[PDB]
Amino acid sequence: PSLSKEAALVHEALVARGLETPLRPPVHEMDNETRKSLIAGHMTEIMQLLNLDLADDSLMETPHRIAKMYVDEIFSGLDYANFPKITLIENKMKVDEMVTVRDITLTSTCESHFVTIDGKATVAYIPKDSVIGLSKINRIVQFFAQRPQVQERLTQQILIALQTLLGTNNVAVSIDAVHYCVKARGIRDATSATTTTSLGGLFKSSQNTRHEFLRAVRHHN
Amino acid sequence: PSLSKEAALVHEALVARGLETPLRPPVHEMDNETRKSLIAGHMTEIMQLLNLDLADDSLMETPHRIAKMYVDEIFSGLDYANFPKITLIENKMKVDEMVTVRDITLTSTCESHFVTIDGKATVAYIPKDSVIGLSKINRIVQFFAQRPQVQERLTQQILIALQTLLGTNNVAVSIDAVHYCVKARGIRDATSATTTTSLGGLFKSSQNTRHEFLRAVRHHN
Amino acid sequence: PSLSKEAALVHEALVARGLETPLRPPVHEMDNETRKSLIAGHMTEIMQLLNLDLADDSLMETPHRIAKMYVDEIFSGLDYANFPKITLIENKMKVDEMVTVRDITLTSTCESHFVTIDGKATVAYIPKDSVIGLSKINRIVQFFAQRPQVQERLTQQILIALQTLLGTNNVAVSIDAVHYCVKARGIRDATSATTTTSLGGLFKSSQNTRHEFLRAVRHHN
Amino acid sequence: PSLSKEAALVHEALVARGLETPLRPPVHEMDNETRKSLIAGHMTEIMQLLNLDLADDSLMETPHRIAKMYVDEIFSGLDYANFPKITLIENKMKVDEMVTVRDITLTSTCESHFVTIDGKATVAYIPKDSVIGLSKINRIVQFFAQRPQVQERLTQQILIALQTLLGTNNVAVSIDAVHYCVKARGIRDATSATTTTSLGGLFKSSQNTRHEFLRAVRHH
Amino acid sequence: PSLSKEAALVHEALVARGLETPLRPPVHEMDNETRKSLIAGHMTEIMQLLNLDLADDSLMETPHRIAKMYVDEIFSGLDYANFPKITLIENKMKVDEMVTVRDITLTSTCESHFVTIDGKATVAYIPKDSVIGLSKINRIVQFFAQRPQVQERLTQQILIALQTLLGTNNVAVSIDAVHYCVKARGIRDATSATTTTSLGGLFKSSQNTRHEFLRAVRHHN
Ligand SMILES: Nc1nc2c(ncn2[C@@H]2O[C@H](COP(=O)(O)OP(=O)(O)OP(=O)(O)O)[C@@H](O)[C@H]2O)c(=O)[nH]1
Ligand SMILES: Nc1nc2c(ncn2[C@@H]2O[C@H](COP(=O)(O)OP(=O)(O)OP(=O)(O)O)[C@@H](O)[C@H]2O)c(=O)[nH]1
Ligand SMILES: Nc1nc2c(ncn2[C@@H]2O[C@H](COP(=O)(O)OP(=O)(O)OP(=O)(O)O)[C@@H](O)[C@H]2O)c(=O)[nH]1
Ligand SMILES: Nc1nc2c(ncn2[C@@H]2O[C@H](COP(=O)(O)OP(=O)(O)OP(=O)(O)O)[C@@H](O)[C@H]2O)c(=O)[nH]1
Ligand SMILES: Nc1nc2c(ncn2[C@@H]2O[C@H](COP(=O)(O)OP(=O)(O)OP(=O)(O)O)[C@@H](O)[C@H]2O)c(=O)[nH]1
Repeated sequence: PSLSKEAALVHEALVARGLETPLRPPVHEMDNETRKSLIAGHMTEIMQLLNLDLADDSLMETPHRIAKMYVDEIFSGLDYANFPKITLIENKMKVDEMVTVRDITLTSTCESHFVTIDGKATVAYIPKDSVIGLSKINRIVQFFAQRPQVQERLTQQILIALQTLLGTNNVAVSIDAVHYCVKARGIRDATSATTTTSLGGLFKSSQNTRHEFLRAVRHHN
Repeated sequence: PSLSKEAALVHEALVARGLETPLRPPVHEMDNETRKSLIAGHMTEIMQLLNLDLADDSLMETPHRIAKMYVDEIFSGLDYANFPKITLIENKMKVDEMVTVRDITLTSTCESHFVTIDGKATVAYIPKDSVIGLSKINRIVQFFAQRPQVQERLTQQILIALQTLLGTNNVAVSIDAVHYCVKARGIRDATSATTTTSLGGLFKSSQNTRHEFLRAVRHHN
Repeated sequence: PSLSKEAALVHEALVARGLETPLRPPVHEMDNETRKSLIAGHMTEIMQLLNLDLADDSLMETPHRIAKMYVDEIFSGLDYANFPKITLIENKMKVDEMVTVRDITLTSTCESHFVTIDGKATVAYIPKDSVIGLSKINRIVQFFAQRPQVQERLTQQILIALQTLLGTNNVAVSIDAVHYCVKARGIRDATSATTTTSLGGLFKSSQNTRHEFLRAVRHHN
Repeated sequence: PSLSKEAALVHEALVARGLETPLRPPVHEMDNETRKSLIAGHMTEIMQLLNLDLADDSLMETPHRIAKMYVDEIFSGLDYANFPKITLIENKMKVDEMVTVRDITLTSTCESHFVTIDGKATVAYIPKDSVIGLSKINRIVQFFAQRPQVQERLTQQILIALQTLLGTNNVAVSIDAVHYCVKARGIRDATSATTTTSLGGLFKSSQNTRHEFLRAVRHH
Repeated sequence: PSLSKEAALVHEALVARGLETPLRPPVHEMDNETRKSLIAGHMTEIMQLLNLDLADDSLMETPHRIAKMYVDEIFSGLDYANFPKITLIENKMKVDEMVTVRDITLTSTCESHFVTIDGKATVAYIPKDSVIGLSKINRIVQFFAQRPQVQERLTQQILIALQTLLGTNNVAVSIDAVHYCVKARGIRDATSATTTTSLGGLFKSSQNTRHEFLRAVRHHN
């Protein structure tokens, strides 16, 4: 069993741009179940170096959990077998204005500290010959979010991907997020948020389409 | 009795653009009640295939209710007999400025999943010779909304129809909505909302008027 | 005694532009007492026609009240004897910028149904040689609001009237309202509202002045 | 001319533009206290003319209070002797951008009725050679605010005054107030609000500048 | 160990433009522990001049506290030894859009009164060749914040600092702050708040970019 068509096209598009999250050739396909078990073991070791009575009934299953989380959960975006099934319909309606999906739930991790990134994404595109099923947008945002990320790069990966799938450069992405690596640690700023945006096609070149999008960005409820 | 003048003008205009909901020739006028029974029955089979005790006094009816729902309420926009009675008045006031009606209660269904689309439409037009009855706008929005829809298309319909009835291309239609095929299902995003817009004449050609509309779009209470 | 210089020019200027309220020739001065009793006679008839019990000590005075409301209150704008005494001062301050009165309380009645129109109005003007008393801007708005109305014509009247008294076509009026003929019955839309605007002088010609005004709006219930 | 270099420069600058509150030459300097006793006396007459029991313990000291309020309080801005002390600091950091001060408490009185005008001001300027202390703006507003007023003029006085003190035209004033002569009286509009503004220099000419201020005006 | 490379460039950069906080070249040069004790000496004296009972088991440790606060806390920005360890990753993602960090906690003190300055800061920049770590921006802001400040000057320092550190003139800084030397005393304005902005590169020359920034400024939660 091997990958999908849309998946391939995207992946290549990001590679051709140096936007792919830093990875090393898989070499051999290590039995996934065996991958966790090894990691879980490593976690055990760290927790011990922290003097954590594993004999207890609560922390006992954590080493396992953390492994299952990294392997089959918050980093799934790393594997393209998880790329969402994409579907498009003929732009019969001749939609020549932008379609915007705002306040998309975006959950991620800052690759620097492996800590929570809680945010919101706002995506918009102007249909060329295809209108994409709304959910696919969300699904595409959450795919790239589930990986060790750098907001700036995440935003970018979302753009090129939508552009590749929709068949248009007229796509704009915008992520607004709270970094817990900045919040629950270090400088510990509890109020600040980070906003990153990637503007394609007209959203970049057209001064009209640009400010139409940015103006409708950053909403609450 | 056949139909209505406006209804026909509109149906035609939409067909001449390919904006009519993908319909098949009704062929023979099957008795309306005959359909609800058939559908009601089909629903019975469905529920039974879901192993549900139709014997129970509650589920017992449902097939009929779901039947009556499809045919008579949420899809009544499919039959132009339910087209709203259109009424105009000479623009003796010589209103050359735009008239806007916001936060219009739009209830709809996604043709992809036959699920609730909960939205709010904003409509604007610049009076040429006539001024439409305000509630009529609300009523047209709801007409096309009451069909298995696609927001991108729904917006287009509300524009064309309104342009036709008013006699001006200067009509703008914006729709903020929550999709439950995105929220209460699949990806299960609880916070996102889709926004589509369709601009006519000036609302498109004149950068001035265009934004005067877009700046006034999206409001709460 | 007859009327007032201002109420004259205003009414005159309104008929000239064909914006005045659709009134019939004068017929003959009917004693104000007479008209009220007369309307009550009809209200009594209408109530009996509804099967109410005017005997009831409560309803018993409604015919009399409704009459008083129509002639002495909610429609008193049809009578220019009610036109507010406009007072001004020389513009020795050389105020070449726009003055703005936002959120003016506007209570009106829709003529199509003789039902409550509840709104907020924003008025702005660039003082030429005279600076009008603030509350006057309020009264003038409420004068024309106490008439069976059409939001579109109402806005236009306010504009024309202020231009006449202020001596500048540089006035702007905007009205955001909820129509209970839309909300309380018929389509029964409980979330929508209508916004109408009339831009005069620079507020229309000067692209820059227009947005300064239009931008400063949206507040109410 | 009155009693201060800054105060004098301003008062002269406003008189030179017909913006000074309509005042009649003082002539002789009757004792301040002497006026309160006279005012109080007149009010006493009014309260009597209004069939009010001054004999009662409360309304008894009200004439004096009202008299006091007029002379030493709500109309304090009339006497430039009360002008705030202005202090600026050399613009060594060269701030070629606008500095904005918003939601500046403003309490005045309509000269039409002598009733509460409750507002909020927003001032912005572009430092030329000097930068002013922040509280000074707040103070300059409230100075011209403590006079029987007309919002449209109040805004004009604020603007000029500042321009002078800062030695620049690039100043901007925007007042957003509620007039109780319109709320607890007359048409009695409990919701309305008046927003006057006075743009100068670049806030008047330069389209870009002009709107940078207006977009950031009106804030809760 | 002298300072830090970036700490030095920045310092030098700030002295070149006369944006350094007015400081002297020590004359008598002494120990840090000695400095706190002398200040605490004076605080004790002031507190006695205020007839405060230093005997009270409470007020006793106050001079010593105020001493440690001025030397190791609220003014720690005066010593470049405290500068934040900056780190940048090569902008391989080629991010050519403005990354924005909003509502950054800013705790400062007014040099005119030694009273608290409570505000929020918004920083944005266009990544040229390198992408800085987010928290760092927060840090750079707070570094210049802990000094007897002038909001105007503080804004400029964050700007230059960031420009020099990121090696780009495309940086915009805006600070919204409440000065208790305005609020808690003197004129006592309980509602006012000063806003300052500093625009570099495209944020100044490019009107297009200049408004993208100024629009996404001043946010709540
Ligand atoms: N463009 C558009 N797409 C819509 C609309 N309503 C539902 N959709 C999308 O149509 C798609 C259903 O496509 P399928 O190929 O059957 O996939 P699916 O498993 O049903 O989709 P999800 O589970 O929702 O991702 C989804 O992407 C829905 O979100 C609508 O108004 N406009
Ligand atoms: N541009 C960017 N920076 C990020 C992102 N996630 C974390 N960072 C920054 O990367 C930096 C971590 O750099 P290091 O050199 O390891 O220093 P550190 O001790 O972690 O620094 P602090 O977090 O400030 O305590 C910090 O400045 C984080 O705020 C991200 O998505 N984008
Ligand atoms: N332009 C302006 N008008 C003001 C200002 N303050 C009070 N006014 C107006 O002065 C008028 C009072 O005029 P009068 O002739 O005494 O009549 P009135 O009985 O007070 O009328 P109403 O105020 O409408 O009740 C009103 O229109 C007030 O709103 C102000 O600062 N500017
Ligand atoms: N343009 C405008 N229309 C108004 C205004 N007030 C009421 N109307 C509209 O005038 C119409 C009354 O027209 P009719 O042909 O009698 O229809 P109706 O059955 O009474 O109205 P609905 O039940 O709402 O469809 C409605 O569409 C009202 O909403 C108003 O100020 N401006
Ligand atoms: N421009 C600026 N002024 C500031 C800042 N912080 C405090 N100030 C002002 O500096 C001034 C102190 O000037 P002084 O001449 O000593 O007056 P003062 O009696 O101490 O101050 P007030 O009692 O408030 O009038 C005040 O206007 C403060 O509000 C700041 O960051 N920028």
